[PDB]
Amino acid sequence: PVPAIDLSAMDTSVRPQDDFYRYCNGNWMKNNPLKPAYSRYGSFDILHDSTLERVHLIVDNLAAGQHEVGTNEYRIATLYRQAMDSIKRNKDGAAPLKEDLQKIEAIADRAAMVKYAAAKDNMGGSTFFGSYVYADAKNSEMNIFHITQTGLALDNRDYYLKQDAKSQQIREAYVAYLNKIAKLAGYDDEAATRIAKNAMKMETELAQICYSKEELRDTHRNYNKMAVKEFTNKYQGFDWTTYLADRQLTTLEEWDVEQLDFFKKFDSWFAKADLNEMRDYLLAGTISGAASYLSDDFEQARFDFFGKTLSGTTEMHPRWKRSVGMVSSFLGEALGEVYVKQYFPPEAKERMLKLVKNLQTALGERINMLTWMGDSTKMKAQEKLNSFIIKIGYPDKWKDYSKMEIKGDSYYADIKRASKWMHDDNMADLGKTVDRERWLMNPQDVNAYYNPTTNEICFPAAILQPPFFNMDADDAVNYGGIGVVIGHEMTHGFDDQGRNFDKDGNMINWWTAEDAQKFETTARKLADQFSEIYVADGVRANGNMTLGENIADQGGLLISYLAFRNAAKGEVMEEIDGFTPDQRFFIGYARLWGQNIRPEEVLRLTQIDVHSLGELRVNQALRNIEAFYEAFNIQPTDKMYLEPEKRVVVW
Ligand SMILES: CC(C)C[C@H](NP(=O)(O)O[C@@H]1O[C@@H](C)[C@H](O)[C@@H](O)[C@H]1O)C(=O)N[C@@H](Cc1c[nH]c2ccccc12)C(=O)O
Ligand SMILES: [Zn+2]
Repeated sequence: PVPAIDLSAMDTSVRPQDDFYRYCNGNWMKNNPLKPAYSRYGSFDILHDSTLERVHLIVDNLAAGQHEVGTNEYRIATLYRQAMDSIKRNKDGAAPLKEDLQKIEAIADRAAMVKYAAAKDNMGGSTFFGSYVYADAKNSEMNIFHITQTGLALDNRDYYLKQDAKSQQIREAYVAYLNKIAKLAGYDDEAATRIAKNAMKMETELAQICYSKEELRDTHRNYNKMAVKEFTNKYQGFDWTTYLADRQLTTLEEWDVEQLDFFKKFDSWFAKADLNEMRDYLLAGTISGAASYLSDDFEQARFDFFGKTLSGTTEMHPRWKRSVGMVSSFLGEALGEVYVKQYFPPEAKERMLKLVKNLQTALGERINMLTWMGDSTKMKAQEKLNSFIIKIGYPDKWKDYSKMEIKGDSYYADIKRASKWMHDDNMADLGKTVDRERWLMNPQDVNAYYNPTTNEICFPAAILQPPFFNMDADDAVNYGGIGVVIGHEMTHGFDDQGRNFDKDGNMINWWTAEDAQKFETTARKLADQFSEIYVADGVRANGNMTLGENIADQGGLLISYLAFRNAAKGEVMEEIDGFTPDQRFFIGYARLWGQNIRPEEVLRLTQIDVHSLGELRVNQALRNIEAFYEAFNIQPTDKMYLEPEKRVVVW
């Protein structure tokens, strides 16, 4: 019988009323200092790592055997062995990159830049901006074409623009990274520094006209469907008509310009930008995008910046972990099929479905018991909740990889073939009915998700294991673990983004203005509540960026606690390990989040992660949960206590 709670993780010298996070995790945290390759390590990573070890065996077994060309076993074995083949990768050096760089150097003028972007984007690139095919937000049954602002290497545009000393140091390390890899690619000292500085200048200019991370979360702002000619007739600084023609999209009548104001400013930036500076931007981007796929010196330069500088790590993960991760990103469902055959019991799928339906019923009750919302919006909320698509364990049909060509000539060349396959597979959806059954994660992912355009909640097999889902545990702990996860994904249907989408996945208003304003006032109170909290000295939590996840955590806690009480109706509350079932619910929840984390990684996740830090998902989120105050008799002098007027309950 797998224990329901690791009691040894707990630090019972801490009062649960003062620091519940360390009460439930503080001895695990003392006994598990971070290893050099980890920027953060906690319960999710434990389960991730043990799942990865299972996948490691699957992949190593395939790599040891013989397979026919054109099977998935051949594709997996060949990608993985090439990634693992440090002798060949180090022998080849930068040679696999040579022709790609020559193609960029040959771009003769601005017109040729446009055609180059179309050619690389036809391979899956994002030369100056992103583009993708997926459901129309306002017609979720039809696939349309979307364009999005420049993907930035540092992710948050603020890294490029903030004027303080620590931000300048990060920028200088990024430029040193580009200089290092340009030298490794064969440029002399002068050209490598020129390329690094020009690339950073171009990327900083693009970051300036990008939307902020918080602004990218605004649903209505980032949808702008229109006739193509309406935009391309007016904004001709970038020759969209030639670009679209070379992407074979001349007959495309409409598109979704997601960051419309970025593309209006991009019109002038592209028309006026120095050609040599743009070429250097393209060179640095191509080298950086190849740096995980060549010789050790490239991969270590990349680690020096993205690992050591940005995250505080001092070692790379072992090569097999990077290699399994790469294979899983291109052939993940082929691996997922083997994984579930070997490790996923059917009893888990059926027990999980009963659990999800119990949570759905509890959420129906929470919505019925709201009093801040009028009856008419409440009825639309129930309609949405009753139409969740539930996906558990694995997809009912597996992805067909048969057109993916893997040759084994070089790691980088096959990476490009795998990416081309994924790109062609995406473009093939254009103008076709949306496949609503598709999984956006693999069975072996230790995670779960909500998707607004299908109104689906999805629970991969790998997350249905202890400490989330433990078929031997008492109910209280399973509700505190996977039950809160389920309710968290459900609440995403009703957070500041998902509330905009209806039961069919369409971005259609189902709110009265008055109820929406009330939601927005209450949500802003939860945002400001978290932004009062310090994640490090002088650094506030970003309550705005994490607002959707904090709403979902709170919803998961309230829904799952209600479902747990429902399930306990007609039973007497037996203590276990000296804890009431109510206390075991909260301890089981807090045990999901115990982690150690490097100071650098605290700063990085505050800039890029919409999820709060694990410590705040326990110590801050629970301060709004009245049932938690009761379970541990929290008084006004306890450090966990929040004054009632400052508490906020959204749903
Ligand atoms: C309630 C929770 C158990 C499930 C929940 N999944 P959820 O956010 O809905 O699913 C997806 O997660 C990421 C892939 C995306 O960035 C999100 O926008 C969302 O779509 C979550 O917190 N996922 C975390 C889990 C996680 C990943 N790495 C971790 C390291 C430590 C602790 C937790 C984690 C995450 O994706 O961040
Ligand atoms: Zn979430």
